[PDB]
Amino acid sequence: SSHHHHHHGSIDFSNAPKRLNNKYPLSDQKNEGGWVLNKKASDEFKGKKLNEERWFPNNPKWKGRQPTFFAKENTTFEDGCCVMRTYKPEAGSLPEGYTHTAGFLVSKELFLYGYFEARLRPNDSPWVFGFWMSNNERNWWTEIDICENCPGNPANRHDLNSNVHVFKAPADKGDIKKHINFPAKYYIPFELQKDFHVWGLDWSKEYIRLYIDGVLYREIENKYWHQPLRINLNNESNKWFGALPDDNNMDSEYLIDYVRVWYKK
Ligand SMILES: [Ca+2]
Repeated sequence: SSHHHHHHGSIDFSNAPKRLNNKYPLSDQKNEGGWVLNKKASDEFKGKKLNEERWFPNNPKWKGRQPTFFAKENTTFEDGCCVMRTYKPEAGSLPEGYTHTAGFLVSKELFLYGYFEARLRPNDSPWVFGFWMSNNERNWWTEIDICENCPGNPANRHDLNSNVHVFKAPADKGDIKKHINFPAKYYIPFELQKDFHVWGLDWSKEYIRLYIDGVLYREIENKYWHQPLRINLNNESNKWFGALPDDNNMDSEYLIDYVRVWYKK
């Protein structure tokens, strides 16, 4: 697989949609899609505390990819953002194989189709930042990686990654016995970590459509992704991105301004 090197194309932002309102998707500000805001699941992240009726404060099903262990204390709320930090606790404090901590939130709600959007300021540190959706339930396990990137590794500053996975699917839902995925990366003309950007997903029975700052950059025929999914926000380690801890570069912040969810009227 060539996706460590291959930019399929570049993404042009000269005609990118202007922000007109905070009521509809950035890629559809005039609401041609007939969207309705999901007020249960959407979060503007105001205040100083997690809404723990809406979110789990860590990941109950995954401790983390070594060497980074998900912890509740790494996620705080400041100036209208969820803020995720990375720490190195004292030696011996974490379970075997783990040396650093990162934050993780999982939605208590499950979703099937709709528009999903998050405004994100990446951490400038060698941890992947993630806004993605997944579910592992009754031997059906699928995942949509709206945003899985690590510009905090300077070699990756101009990459925009995307992927979708089927880890397993029963006979009547795709019949997948071996993990399959479909990664694709694109060139972006700015360094991803410098500013907030808006990731969008228009997920329908027919297509997965992915948007960056309102610009469509990938379309996927929706063959397999018909399973309800939870929303995940987190930092993690991943050797593939060169996303391994750096004790001299771990003081950055992953900022989530909002998560917005819409359904069809
Ligand atoms: Ca906010």
